[PDB]
Amino acid sequence: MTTQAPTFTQPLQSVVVLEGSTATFEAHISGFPVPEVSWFRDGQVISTSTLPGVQISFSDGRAKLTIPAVTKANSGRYSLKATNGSGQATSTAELLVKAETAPPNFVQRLQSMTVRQGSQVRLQVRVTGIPTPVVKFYRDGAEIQSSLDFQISQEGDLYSLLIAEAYPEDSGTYSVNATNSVGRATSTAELLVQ
Repeated sequence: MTTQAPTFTQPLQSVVVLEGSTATFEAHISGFPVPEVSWFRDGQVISTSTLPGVQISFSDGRAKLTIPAVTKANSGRYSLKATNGSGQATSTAELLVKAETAPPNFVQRLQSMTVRQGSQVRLQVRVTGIPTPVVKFYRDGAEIQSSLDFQISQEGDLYSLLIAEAYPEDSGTYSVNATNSVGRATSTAELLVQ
């Protein structure tokens, strides 16, 4: 058939993607012989090293560039160049990444418990959210103060309140408050010591 310079039968479409979501640029390229295809970002070629995790493919005249977990550092101008003996074509689009947010959420909540005097007690919670939540523990509404008796500890999203030796004076309503720019969540439990 006829030799033909590269042409985009379907151009790249600019896209606004949510952080962490998958982003996909796709285009349909025609031409004969089949053109050589190459992707670029701000005037520089894209590859698995330039943009790790990037999946690039070109089959059945369909060129696709997929970024699994999109980051804010990926937005910008992306372009696709197609070339053969008859000429060269380029299609450029912009990637806009929208900041992701989630209110504080208790994956693991506080649980009420009744124990006998002198028992070692641990109250835990696991909290998630974006931005990272600020977590504080309360006993009957007053912020718990760290000591050998009451111990607040954190490891990632897991917060714990350890009462090494629980006595009747420690009974009460225990709660945890978690906040971030998009919301506030609270968890409450009853601790009873005989």
